[PDB]
Amino acid sequence: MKIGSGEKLLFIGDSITDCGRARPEGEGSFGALGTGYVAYVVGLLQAVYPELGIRVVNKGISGNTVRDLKARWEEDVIAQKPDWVSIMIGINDVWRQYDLPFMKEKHVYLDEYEATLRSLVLETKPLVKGIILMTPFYIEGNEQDPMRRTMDQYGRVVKQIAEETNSLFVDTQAAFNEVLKTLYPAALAWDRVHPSVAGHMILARAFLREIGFEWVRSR
Amino acid sequence: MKIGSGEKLLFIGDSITDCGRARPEGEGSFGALGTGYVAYVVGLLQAVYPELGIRVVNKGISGNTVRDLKARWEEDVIAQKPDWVSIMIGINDVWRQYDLPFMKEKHVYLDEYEATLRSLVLETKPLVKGIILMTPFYIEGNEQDPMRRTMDQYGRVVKQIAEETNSLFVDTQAAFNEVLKTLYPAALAWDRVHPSVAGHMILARAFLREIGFEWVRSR
Amino acid sequence: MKIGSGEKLLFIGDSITDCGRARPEGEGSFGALGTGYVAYVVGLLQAVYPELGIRVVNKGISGNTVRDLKARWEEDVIAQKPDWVSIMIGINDVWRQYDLPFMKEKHVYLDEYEATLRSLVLETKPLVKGIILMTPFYIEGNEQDPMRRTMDQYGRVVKQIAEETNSLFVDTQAAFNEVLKTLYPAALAWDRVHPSVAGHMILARAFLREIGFEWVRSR
Amino acid sequence: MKIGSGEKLLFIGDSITDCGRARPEGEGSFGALGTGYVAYVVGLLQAVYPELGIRVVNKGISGNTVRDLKARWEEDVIAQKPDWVSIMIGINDVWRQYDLPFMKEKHVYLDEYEATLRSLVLETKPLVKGIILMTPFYIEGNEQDPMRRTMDQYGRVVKQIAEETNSLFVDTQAAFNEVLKTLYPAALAWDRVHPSVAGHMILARAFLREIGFEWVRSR
Amino acid sequence: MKIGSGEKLLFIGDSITDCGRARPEGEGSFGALGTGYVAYVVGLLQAVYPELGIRVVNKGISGNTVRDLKARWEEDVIAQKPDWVSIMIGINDVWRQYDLPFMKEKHVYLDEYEATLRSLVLETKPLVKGIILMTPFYIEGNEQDPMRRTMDQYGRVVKQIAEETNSLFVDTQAAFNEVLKTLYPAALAWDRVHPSVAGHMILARAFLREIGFEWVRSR
Amino acid sequence: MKIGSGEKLLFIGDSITDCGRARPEGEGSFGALGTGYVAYVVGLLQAVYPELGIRVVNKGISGNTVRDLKARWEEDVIAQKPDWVSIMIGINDVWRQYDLPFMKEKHVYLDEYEATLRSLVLETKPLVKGIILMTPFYIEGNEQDPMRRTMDQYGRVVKQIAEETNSLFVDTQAAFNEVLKTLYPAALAWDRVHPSVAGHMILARAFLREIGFEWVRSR
Amino acid sequence: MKIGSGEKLLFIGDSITDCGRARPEGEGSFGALGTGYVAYVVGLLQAVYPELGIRVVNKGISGNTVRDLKARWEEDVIAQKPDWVSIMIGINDVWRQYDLPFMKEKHVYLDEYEATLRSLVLETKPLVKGIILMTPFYIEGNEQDPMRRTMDQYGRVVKQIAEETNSLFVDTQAAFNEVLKTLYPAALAWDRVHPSVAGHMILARAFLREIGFEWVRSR
Amino acid sequence: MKIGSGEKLLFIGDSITDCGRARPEGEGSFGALGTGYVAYVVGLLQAVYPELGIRVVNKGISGNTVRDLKARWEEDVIAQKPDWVSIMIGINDVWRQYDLPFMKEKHVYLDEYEATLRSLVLETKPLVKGIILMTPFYIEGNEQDPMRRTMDQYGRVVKQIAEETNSLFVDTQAAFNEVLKTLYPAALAWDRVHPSVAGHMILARAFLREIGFEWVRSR
Ligand SMILES: [Cl-]
Ligand SMILES: [Cl-]
Ligand SMILES: [Cl-]
Ligand SMILES: [Cl-]
Ligand SMILES: [Cl-]
Ligand SMILES: [Cl-]
Ligand SMILES: [Cl-]
Ligand SMILES: [Cl-]
Repeated sequence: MKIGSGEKLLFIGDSITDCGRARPEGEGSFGALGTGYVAYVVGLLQAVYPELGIRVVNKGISGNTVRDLKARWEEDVIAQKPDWVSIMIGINDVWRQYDLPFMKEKHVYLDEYEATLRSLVLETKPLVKGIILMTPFYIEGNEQDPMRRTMDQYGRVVKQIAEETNSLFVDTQAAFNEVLKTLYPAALAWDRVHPSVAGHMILARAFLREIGFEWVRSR
Repeated sequence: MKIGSGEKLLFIGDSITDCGRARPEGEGSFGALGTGYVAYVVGLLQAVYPELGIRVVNKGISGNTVRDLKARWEEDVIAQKPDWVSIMIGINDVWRQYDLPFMKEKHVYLDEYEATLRSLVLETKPLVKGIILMTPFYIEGNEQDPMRRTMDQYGRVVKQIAEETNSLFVDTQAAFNEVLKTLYPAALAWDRVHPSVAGHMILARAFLREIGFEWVRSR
Repeated sequence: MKIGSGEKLLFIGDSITDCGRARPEGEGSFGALGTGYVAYVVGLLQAVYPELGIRVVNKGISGNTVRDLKARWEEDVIAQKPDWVSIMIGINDVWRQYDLPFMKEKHVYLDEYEATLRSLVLETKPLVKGIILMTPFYIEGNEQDPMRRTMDQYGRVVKQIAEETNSLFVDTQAAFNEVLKTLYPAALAWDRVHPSVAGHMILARAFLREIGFEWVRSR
Repeated sequence: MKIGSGEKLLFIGDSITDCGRARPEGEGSFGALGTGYVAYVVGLLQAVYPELGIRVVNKGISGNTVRDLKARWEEDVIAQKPDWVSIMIGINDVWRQYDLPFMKEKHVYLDEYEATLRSLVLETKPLVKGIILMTPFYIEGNEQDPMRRTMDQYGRVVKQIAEETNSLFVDTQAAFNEVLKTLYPAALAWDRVHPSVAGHMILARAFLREIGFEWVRSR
Repeated sequence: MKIGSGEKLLFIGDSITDCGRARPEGEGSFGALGTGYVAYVVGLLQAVYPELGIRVVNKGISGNTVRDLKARWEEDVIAQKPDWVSIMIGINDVWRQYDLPFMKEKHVYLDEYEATLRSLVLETKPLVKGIILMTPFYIEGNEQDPMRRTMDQYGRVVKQIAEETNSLFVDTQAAFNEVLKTLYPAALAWDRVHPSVAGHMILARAFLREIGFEWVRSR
Repeated sequence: MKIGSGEKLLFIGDSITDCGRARPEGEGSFGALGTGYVAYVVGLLQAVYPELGIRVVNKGISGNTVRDLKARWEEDVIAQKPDWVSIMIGINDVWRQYDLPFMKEKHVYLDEYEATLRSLVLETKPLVKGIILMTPFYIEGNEQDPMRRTMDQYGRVVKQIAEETNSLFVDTQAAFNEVLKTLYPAALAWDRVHPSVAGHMILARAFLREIGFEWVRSR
Repeated sequence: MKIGSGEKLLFIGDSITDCGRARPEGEGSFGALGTGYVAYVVGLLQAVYPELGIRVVNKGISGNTVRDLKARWEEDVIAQKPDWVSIMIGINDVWRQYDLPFMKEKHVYLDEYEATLRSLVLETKPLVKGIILMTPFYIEGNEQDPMRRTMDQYGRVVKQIAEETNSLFVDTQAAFNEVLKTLYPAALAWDRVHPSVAGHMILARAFLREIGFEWVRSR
Repeated sequence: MKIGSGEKLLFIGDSITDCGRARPEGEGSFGALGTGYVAYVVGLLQAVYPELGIRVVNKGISGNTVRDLKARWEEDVIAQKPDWVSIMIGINDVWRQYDLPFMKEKHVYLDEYEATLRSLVLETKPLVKGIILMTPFYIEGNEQDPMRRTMDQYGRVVKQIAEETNSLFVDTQAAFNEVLKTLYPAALAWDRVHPSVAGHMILARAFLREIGFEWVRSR
């Protein structure tokens, strides 16, 4: 388990992270963590590592792109003095390109995305114990669907950033891909973005695996 | 204009047809028709053929399959004594196979679909002046997406039944396919089924074209 | 089609334009365009010209007279940098004269109306590709009903402004008049102002015809 | 004062009478009578004839025609054992012919209107001390407006039935016509049917005058 | 009729005047005048004197004493430039003495009341055509009930002010007293302050009589 | 303490007893007992006699008279198999004579009151361990107020029936009368019937005193 | 994995199982399963065994005891034709003995509990492929707390019945006891029964472990 | 009775004091005192000492620790100029240690608690007639339950402060302890903090006894 006793783990991202979390504080009461993968992660950590005494904060905001994250980074991340920061961003940066293809100011293209995300990591890295970069995802098994194809390009950039910055790394797309060998997307998410409890468990598990969670500790 | 003065036109279907229509009556107002294509068709007919004196009823019910239509046909169609019946059914029949793949009782497979729809059309036809068969659709440009592929099969059934029974026929898939040469699905419907006003205009326009509507009457 | 690819079309007016649109932005999501003629226009343009990539904004505000429009013109119109502006105003300027005949500060008489509307056109004209002036209307077939008689005087002023300024022009009254040869007003609007979907389609069609929309493009 | 101590006065009609009255009872309160002319009549009687000891019941139902009155007459009128019955019906009977001109089953044409109203009055008359027949009305000063013209025809029927049956008669059209020499309809009712407090006072005053109310009792 | 054509009549007072009126403006739409005597007065004036074109504003605020009135007089009365001001205040000034006998800062005793009310009249008198002073009331027929006894002392002060300042004068208590020879208070108001429609008609009539309203004009 | 361990105490009455109790059961909770004297009695018994193990049921219904109690007695009292039944009824029986003086069917006059209450007590008495008869009350210090005078007559009936049947008796009028030596009614209840927490403590304390409650148990 | 492809797994119980599940069906969605352990179990199975094709139904009802389960067993369990039935009942059976100690009819004592649960298991067993018996629990680390002590007795009954009937068995008390070595009860559940997401993960994990779930499948 | 005529008694504390009281004023209307022990105290004082004319204010705020009290002391206590101040605080200062054991900034440990509470007393003492210190409590009969054990340490500090400062003193824990010889905590409070009406009566009684209230005055 990478996360140590007494440390503060902060999650940030878009609606997939937000899931109705309490604003502004996003802390403690799970009511306050929202009803998706962040809350599930905290639950499982408490169920299996109750003694670790990890504090968790949810700074997800529905609708955000990486440009939105940069705009609130000082208040929502730096000022919180986390020990660990998890970032999952990109879904909207890409989705807007396809659902509002003519409101271009809503779009964040790949070059801007990469540099902005790198800038967040590099600002934050000296201040924390570690960073976990989760790729964005699209719940769609056809690699050639235009939105899946674009999402994968953003995900590959995330992976590159994580390698270069020695951040931990969660390929959320690869985790969905496995399940999409059996299920059609709609079984997980009508809209291919916002999933059922099962999708949130896919995410929570993928995150927990990357931080060295054991389902039954040998320890 | 295939529909004539004084005739009663009854639309039945699933949520695409329902669109919040007044239950049980589906008639009577400044709003009883709901807020999608049926209302738009009735609006445009009134704007361009005010003298036609058409009565229009909306018997759409969200979530229905053709099995659900059969269960209420006597009360919701036959007992209304319509002159024209428009049917658009199959979206759910198919979609449940994909979004709830293990709840097999919710699925209406092709055999049940063909047999039921065929039987309703045969029974109804000698009781009315005319039938309009609209295909189901899925807002997805890739013909080999599994749900689009199945939906196209169901649409072939509708087409065959309309041909055999001399009904009017609206290929709603073809109408969406034309727009999908330009737009990604999410620009019309995040879930690929319930679209924006634009999608309901696509539907309304495909319906009107089939019944011989003229945008500016040529006389 | 007068409107070009990539251009921004902004609608302003009173409740007939507003129809519950999102405030302040009035953009994109049709939810955001409201539920009347503006949304129908966008829908039909997307259904038939999806490739044009036109951005549409709804700045209608329920209750406004032309005096109200002038008061918000800088923020709601100029600052939006539209390429095309459609104005439909006058209904309230006149209605107040008849429903609150003794709260005279609510009234905008014809001389003030004309000069204010001219002032909006003349301010805006050098900044845009084009202006569309839609007359106000009253859904009442008797030319001698006092409110219809006054409305027609305002409409004639609109027409004069449009001629003088080389703006496009939509005679909404003439469009209702045609339909009122068959329907009594109440069939369209109990209050003779706020109409059913059909009235909104009357308006949307009248607008679309003036901008060279084709229902089936030969192009 | 035609109404005497201890008598029970029952009002029946459509929304003009209903005005949000308590269902099913229409009696019993600080509010059971609704918020329009019936409450005003009861208020003024209590203010000026507190000793009369009148019980007053409001059996108005929004949307009713005389066909609807017939269907509930036994339960809502006869079974209440009233002493005086006031009827004001016909607005909807007529209005549906104009606002829903093609839904012919909602219309109550003159033959059905005369026959039904006549029959209810004849049946009721020997069971009660007295009947007040109020005409329907339409708040429209132009006698050749088609709906005003029809409404005046229906009012002639009421007048004839009251004359023949020796009932009291209130010409509510004439009461509005006097005010309409000064005010445009919209100043009293946008929809020409459901008026302001002022319209309900016009109605209440026309009712009171007919039953011999004195504003300052002359004794 | 004391009130002239085109003039502005403003009502101020406590809840009996407020009756849910629109804040802040209190004007025009009766919805905006509230649902009690002020609205009834306007209704009757419109029903019987529609040509007078009187503008009416309701500045009642629930809970107010005369001390509260003085605190808002500049904004709510002076700045409105009325031609006629009606004041009805005192109920709370007295009621607080009896319902919250130990929260003495809520009480306005008679000496303070008299001088404050005189101060309002004297400030206003040079600015208006006329002032109407309505006494407070208590719906209680026993002159020796402590609250009735106190209310009558306030009412006698009002009468004295009106005489001295040549204001019009409405003895609301005397009007209730007449009706209380027949009805027990509860029939009009459970709480002896807030009455039914009938109480509001008692008030509206009493006011109208003092301004020379005729129920049927001989004129 | 007249009530003994393991006994079931059932309270019945009108709104004074109901106080928002859970329907139909009136038992079972942190709130099923409502928010007035019944809850207070149960609270104080638990605070001071926790070991008594009393089950307490609240069958109060707002608006009831003794005629209403008779209609539900079998289901709400007898079928509950209580050990002790507390009755407080008569407020409405009387009040309707004053607040709705002309709706005579809502009144329960003394003959009907005495006969009904007597009969319920006689029928119930051999089925239970004991009965507590609480008088109705009216929060009004003037014995010659007409409603107070009648209410005192009804209370004499209760007292007589309790004496004759060897029931316990609580004179709730006398309890209020003591406080009314100091407080005007409105300080306890604007409407002289539904009081503050203080009034419900007056009631609870009068009930407890009768059943032999000690505030500090003397043993 | 004890549960096999295509099988239907039905959970029944009290609020711990219910967690806001859809009534009556408890199946069908993105939410019909409620928001606690049953949803989490279904989520994790789908995330890790997507190919298993399990149908899962939630027949939990808040407030139930085993007596309540018996009353609905035929309709809610037997008629659903499940393959696997999971039961978690006893919390209320016990808790009512402590929170409503004098309402003895709400209690289900050990004799009734053992006999009823035994009978449901015996009846169900030959109709299904398998049964999972989960113990009730109380989130309280002190074995001599009276309610914890009783709850442990009830859990011994469940354990004995599962042993005798060859059912699977989940000791939910033991799962909580492990966490309670570190956390005070209130950190998981203020009321010691309805826990946080963490408590529902404790439950879900204890269920999964018993059915042979692997967090990372070893194949 | 320690409290004198005309004096102001102010209560402050956490939710147990707040109980939904009106913010900010917390005065008079009991609605305004909330629905627990503060309101019950006022009720009983009014029922038994109506002539004392005591003014009572409720400044409880749900969630507060003593640190929160100090932060609002000037505005909520000093500025109110009370004659008597009752303080009950400590529950949250302790509870947070056990329900959010890793959000340590929420915790107020005993040393800080003692000094802060002393500081409030010492600031206030010269300004008031008297201070009543109520211990915090935990409804849990096992002295060795960790939270009960801690609460008792805070309570012993309160007692020490009260002795040293000659404040009145209410041992709320001792009052619950007596009742807990019979009832399991859940019968009073599922969460062991927020109790039923009975718990609030335990508190109200304990307070009243310390101020010399007599249930039947000999006086
Ligand atoms: Cl989002
Ligand atoms: Cl659907
Ligand atoms: Cl408008
Ligand atoms: Cl109506
Ligand atoms: Cl008031
Ligand atoms: Cl009641
Ligand atoms: Cl439960
Ligand atoms: Cl609290």
